Amino acid sequence: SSFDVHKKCPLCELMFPPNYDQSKFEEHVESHWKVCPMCSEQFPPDYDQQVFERHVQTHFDQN
Ligand SMILES: [Zn+2]
Ligand SMILES: [Zn+2]
Repeated sequence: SSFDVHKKCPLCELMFPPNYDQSKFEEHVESHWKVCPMCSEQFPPDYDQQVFERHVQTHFDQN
C-alpha cells in the first residue's frame, strides 16, 4: 500500500513522483506550450497557432 499521488501532465503521458516539485511540473507542462523566443511569451496548447505565429513572426519584422 502507498499514496498514488502521481502528477501526470495532461500535455503528455509522463508520470511524476509525489516528491516532484510543482515548479518543475509547471516548467514541464509549460514546455509543451507554445512559447515565443523573441520575447518569452507563453501560449496554451488550445491557443491558435496562427495567432502565435503572428506574434512570434511579429518579432522578426521589427527589432
Ligand atoms: Zn507534460
Ligand atoms: Zn514574442
